[PDB]
Amino acid sequence: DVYHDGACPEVKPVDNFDWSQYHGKWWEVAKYPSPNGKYGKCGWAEYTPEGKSVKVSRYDVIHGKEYFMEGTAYPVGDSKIGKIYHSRTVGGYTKKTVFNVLSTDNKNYIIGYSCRYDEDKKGHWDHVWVLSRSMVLTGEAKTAVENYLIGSPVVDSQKLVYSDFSEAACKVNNSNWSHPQFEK
Repeated sequence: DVYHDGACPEVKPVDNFDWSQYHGKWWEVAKYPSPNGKYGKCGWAEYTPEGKSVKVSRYDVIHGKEYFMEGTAYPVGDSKIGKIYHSRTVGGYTKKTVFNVLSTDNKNYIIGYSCRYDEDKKGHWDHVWVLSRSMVLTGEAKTAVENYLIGSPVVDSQKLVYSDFSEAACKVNNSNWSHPQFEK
C-alpha cells in the first residue's frame, strides 16, 4: 500500500542506460511484497535488442498460477537519460508504461521506480520491482542495492522484501509434473 499525491516523485533516471551488461536472464530480488501478495520466483526472462529498444519476456508461476508479462524497453525521450517506457500489451489493448530507472550498477542488480496515476483517487500509486542477475543479490551488487537503499528517497527498504518464493511457489497444485530433490 503506497499512496501519494500528484505523479511519480523526484527520481533521477540513468544518465545513459546501457544494455551492454544489463541484459540476459535476471531474477527479482527485493521487490515489494505487494498487498495481496502475488509473485513467483521461478521464471525465465531474456532481453533481446531491437535497435535502441530491448524486448523483455517474463514467464513464471505466481502463487501456483502460470503467469506471463512481457514488454519492450524503449527510451521515452533522450536516448541517453533513462526514461524507458515498457510496452505492455493485453488481450486487445496496449498501454505504454513509463519506467524511470533511477540508477543501475549494471552488475548483478538493477534499480528503478514506476508510479501510475489514478484518475479515480486523483493521486497516484507506486509500483517498482528489483531485478538481480542472480537469484540472490551478492557481490558489488549488494553494494549497489545497499547504497541505493541507504539513500532511499522513497523506496522504503523496510517495506521491500528480498527474494522468497520457495519451491512451494513453483510447485503447482497438481500440475506441471516436477522432480523431487534431497538434502544432506
